[PDB]
Amino acid sequence: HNLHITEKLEVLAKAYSVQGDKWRALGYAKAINALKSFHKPVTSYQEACSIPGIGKRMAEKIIEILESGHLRKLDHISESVPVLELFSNIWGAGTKTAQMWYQQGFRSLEDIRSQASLTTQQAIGLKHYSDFLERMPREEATEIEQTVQKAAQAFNSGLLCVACGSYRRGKATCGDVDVLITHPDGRSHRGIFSRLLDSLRQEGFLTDDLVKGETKYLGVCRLPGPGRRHRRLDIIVVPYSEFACALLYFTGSAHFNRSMRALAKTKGMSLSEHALSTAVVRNTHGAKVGPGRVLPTPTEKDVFRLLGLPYREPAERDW
DNA sequence: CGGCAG
DNA sequence: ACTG
DNA sequence: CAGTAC
DNA sequence: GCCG
Ligand SMILES: Cc1cn([C@H]2C[C@H](O)[C@@H](COP(=O)(O)OP(=O)(O)OP(=O)(O)O)O2)c(=O)[nH]c1=O
Ligand SMILES: [Ca+2]
Ligand SMILES: [Ca+2]
Ligand code: NA
Ligand code: NA
Repeated sequence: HNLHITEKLEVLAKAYSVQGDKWRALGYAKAINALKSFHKPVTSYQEACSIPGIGKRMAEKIIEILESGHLRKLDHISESVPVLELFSNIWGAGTKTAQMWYQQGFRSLEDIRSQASLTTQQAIGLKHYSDFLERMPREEATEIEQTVQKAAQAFNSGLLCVACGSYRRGKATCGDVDVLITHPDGRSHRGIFSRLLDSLRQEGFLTDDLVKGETKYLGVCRLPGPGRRHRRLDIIVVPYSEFACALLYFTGSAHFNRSMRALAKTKGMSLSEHALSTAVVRNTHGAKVGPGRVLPTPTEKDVFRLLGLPYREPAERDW
């Protein structure tokens, strides 16, 4: 659509993200998306200024791209950015870890493997560096969800297991599998992890653990047989009282969740993976000094409704 | 000025 | 929400 | 807590 | 980076 611009802008956006300038990177991100929501190639500097999320600086840069044919700033990106991206693509390693590794002289994953002090999570991330960067076919994601469900419904047939994330949004490929487990009885979800995970371990399905919380588990799995890659797996067990808000959170997308939660804030409300709250007292820094009333949200439609929004099917949330 | 989801 |  | 991830 |  406007790929003549976005391509060059995405490079600068990633340059900012890996370097730790999150908000400026966030600004570039929102502009990139907007430039993807336009239908007519931007033709004037004031045409860009008309686009939401595009300002004078961004408008000017896009003007430079049209007449000049390229963005000059792209040529002053630090030489460190490719290395910082390489390092930050290790699961468990962020900008702060990547910059420190660079300051310490590390420039390759061979350096990291041989010299860097890695956390347990990071050592698992490095081991699966190539696999965690690969997406998977929807069909494989189905096999993985079913594998978790059968293991869960074996020790309690009432458990409800739902694959969320990009899968539920109907995407052709999934970066990783996101499973939401609950129980309609309101109490039978408690303490299932210990046995659910052990069942999944004894089979060989679960290969590594990254996070093991009371409510969330994040780890690595590999389906049986030949030609299989290691895949990232997220499991969240929640009380039935929050099933709707959790399903909405875990279905996403991430930018959809952030926009909704921002809307709730304007309307004096707060939306979380746990509940949609009202009468939310907030302070100067847009900060919640006091919580309010949990609003009844038995279904996803209730959240949309309580927020004054038309219901959006999961596939309509892929922002 | 300062938030940008929780 | 987790981790250390 | 800071860092990281979802 | 944008925007109220
Ligand atoms: C990463 C992220 C996810 N989420 C929510 C919405 C996501 O759909 C859900 C799962 O996270 P992800 O699995 O990271 O996102 P995704 O499944 O939609 O895309 P992908 O195919 O690459 O896996 O968690 C947030 O609310 N905020 C975030 O920053
Ligand atoms: Ca996912
Ligand atoms: Ca995930
Ligand atoms: Na990382
Ligand atoms: Na070295």
